[PDB]
Amino acid sequence: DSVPIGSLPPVGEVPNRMFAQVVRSNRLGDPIDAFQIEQVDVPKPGEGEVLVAVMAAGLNFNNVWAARGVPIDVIAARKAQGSPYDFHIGGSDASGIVYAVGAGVKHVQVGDYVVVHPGYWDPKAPDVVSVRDPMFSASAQIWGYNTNFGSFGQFCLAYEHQILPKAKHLTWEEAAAPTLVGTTAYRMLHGWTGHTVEKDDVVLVWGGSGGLGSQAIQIAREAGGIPIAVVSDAAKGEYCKSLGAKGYIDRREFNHWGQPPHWTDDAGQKVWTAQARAFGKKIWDILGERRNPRIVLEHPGEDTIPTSIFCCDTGGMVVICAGTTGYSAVVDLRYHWVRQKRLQGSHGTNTEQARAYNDLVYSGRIDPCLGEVRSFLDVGKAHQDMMEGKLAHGNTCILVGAAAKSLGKQ
Amino acid sequence: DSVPIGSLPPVGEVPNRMFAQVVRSNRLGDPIDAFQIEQVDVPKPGEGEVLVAVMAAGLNFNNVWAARGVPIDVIAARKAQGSPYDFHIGGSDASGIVYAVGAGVKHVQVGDYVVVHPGYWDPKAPDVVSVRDPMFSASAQIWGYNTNFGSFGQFCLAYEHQILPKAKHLTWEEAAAPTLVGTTAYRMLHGWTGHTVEKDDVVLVWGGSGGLGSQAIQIAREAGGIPIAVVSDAAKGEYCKSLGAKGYIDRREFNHWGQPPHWTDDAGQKVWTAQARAFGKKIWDILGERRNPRIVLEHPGEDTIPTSIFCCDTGGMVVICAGTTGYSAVVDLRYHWVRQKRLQGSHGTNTEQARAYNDLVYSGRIDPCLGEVRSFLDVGKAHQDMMEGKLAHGNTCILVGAAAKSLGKQ
Ligand code: NA
Repeated sequence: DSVPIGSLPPVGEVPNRMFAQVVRSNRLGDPIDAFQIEQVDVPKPGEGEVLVAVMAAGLNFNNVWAARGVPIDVIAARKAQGSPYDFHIGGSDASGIVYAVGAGVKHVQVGDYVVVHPGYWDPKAPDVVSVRDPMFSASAQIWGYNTNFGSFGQFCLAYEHQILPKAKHLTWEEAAAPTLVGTTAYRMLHGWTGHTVEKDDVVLVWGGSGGLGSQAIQIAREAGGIPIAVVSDAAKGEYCKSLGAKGYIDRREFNHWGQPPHWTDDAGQKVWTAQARAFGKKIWDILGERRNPRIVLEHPGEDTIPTSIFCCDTGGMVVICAGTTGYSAVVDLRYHWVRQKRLQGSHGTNTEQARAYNDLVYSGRIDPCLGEVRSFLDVGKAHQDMMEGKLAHGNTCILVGAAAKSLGKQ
Repeated sequence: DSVPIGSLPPVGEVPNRMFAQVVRSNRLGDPIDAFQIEQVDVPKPGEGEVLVAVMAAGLNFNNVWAARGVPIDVIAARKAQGSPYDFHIGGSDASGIVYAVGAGVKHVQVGDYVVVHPGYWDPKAPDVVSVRDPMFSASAQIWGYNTNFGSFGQFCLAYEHQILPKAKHLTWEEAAAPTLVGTTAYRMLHGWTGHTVEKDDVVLVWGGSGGLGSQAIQIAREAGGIPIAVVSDAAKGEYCKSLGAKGYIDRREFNHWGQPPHWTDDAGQKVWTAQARAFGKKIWDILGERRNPRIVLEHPGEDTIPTSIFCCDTGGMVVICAGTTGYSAVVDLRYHWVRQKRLQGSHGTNTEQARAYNDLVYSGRIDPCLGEVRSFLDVGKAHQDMMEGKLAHGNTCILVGAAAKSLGKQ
């Protein structure tokens, strides 16, 4: 039989059923309405799979998208691919304890204390065991968003390659907080040959105090880069400085955000460029010298890309993993072509990148930036809070199998 | 004093004055009006400079821009940087004979039969030591457009690093035809670590029958790539196949060209996607299999970039070296970010790339695609014809020091 939340059977004993915070197609909408607790069967691991008892789960805006069914209903998408399930168990971040392994799992063991990286693909696909990068495979996707059986169940299912050793000095909730956003940032900063962060490179980080940005600042700093954070208030600015940013830029000081004027609109271009230059000058002011960012860590998309493209150094890279302000990103070729800049899409993580990121966490070089811990019961409200901009600063987590806060250190 | 066009002094004897097809600021406008023949003082080569007697000169659209003063007048622009000259001698492609060398020239000698690559920068600038590539330096620019003393004078001036050995099996006019566009295309296809043409890569080449496109097709084929040419009519298409394109696509079959609808415009995006999809299927048809181009060789810019970004393979690169239809390039982040695509600006060439490209010419692996030969007297009319619909497929040249056609083979 199932067990209560905040408890588990003996290690390696798996119940038939589990509790999960579930979405169904018939209740898509706001998170408060779309999420409901249900009991479902615990899945059995197949070849190469690992069943993890979730001790804590991290929250992400991807769960707001899955709850709303925008841009897609994930359930309907998987049904079109042959899935029998009519529910979605999200959650893309977890810490916990391995409770079962399938055939061919020769490294990970029952009882291991682990975290889960989000880079999901079929380990047995031809393109995965060959092509450039497993994240380019046909099967590549984000665990717990594109896949079912994520961290909002008492037990989650992942492939072996997603399993990482849990940092010993972190609690369950601390360890559950950063991996999705941290590995995403790590691939962005270290994954694109020709434009990886080097010592003394200036790195412009949008949304510096958010989950992605706070990991990016730390990763850049550990690489010997000089991070500059863009933020929405002074407190967030000082938070970013405390994580290693040399300084911050307050976005509210500018009003040019959005799609730029067409290149033929001379009057509009004059006004837009004066704003962009002023933004660039604040970078110079923080550095104490006229240097441009070699790497720009993007994610706002439509409203910021024009500034990113403009400020990026000659021969530099704007790398982007979302479009939170919209997807119609205008690239002015008079900057992008003549000064030979790179606009790089980046998504997920491969295993080498995830392990390298996790090694920084494990060694105590990176802070997981846990802001806020909620109960399993509050997944819907917590994502409602997220959508309404109301979460405390910091990555947010829920307890699942953990009986209380501040457990799990070794 | 000066010698006639179609003649030279003995090798190494430099006259005081030379004929040139010159633009002046008081006559900017259409090429037919802007270019006029004048005599000017032959420049004295300074440190690191080489004076080349021009035997033939290649034509390029950059000369139409210079004639018009778009985006700026190059004469006024150089005067603001300290230049004394009130005239512009364009021409960014030359074959000829070295007639003089300045101080500190190491390898190039008087009498050498040469061609000139377009990658111009100050060899004694710090950054040309400390930037990652000399084309990223502050002084990096295009010879004969951004610089004076190009190939439309009887003698032209270049830095030593621009000098290449002229292919022995080519005439003066053949050898003068391809270097600007060929080296540009070489840098695009081989110069961007992470996304260089590999055996069996599909390569989509815009404007296939043009100078750049016809070199790109051949470069891609030499690297074991599979080129697909976009063209404006059937004959251009067949021309592209004879250079090694597996097949061609006629752009006039397609009414979606231009800036795309905004991402929130549902109905606009259905129609736009249907055409982009059909464009994609033409690729697959030519290939006989459902594969996407790993590399897209761009330059039309504004009107084609949405299609390029859409068709580009997961993890692939769209590389762009102009914006002939305009500069406001809209990148849909739903393709670009999620399928991890690269949009790479590229401009000019470094010396390693230029030599590698020229090696292909020298060894007879690449055709310079000489389409038409005109007289020095007709620079203005030839660029007028270029600006209008006229001029043949591939590359046009003029004779300068060569007394007649088909000379210069060794
Ligand atoms: Na020129």
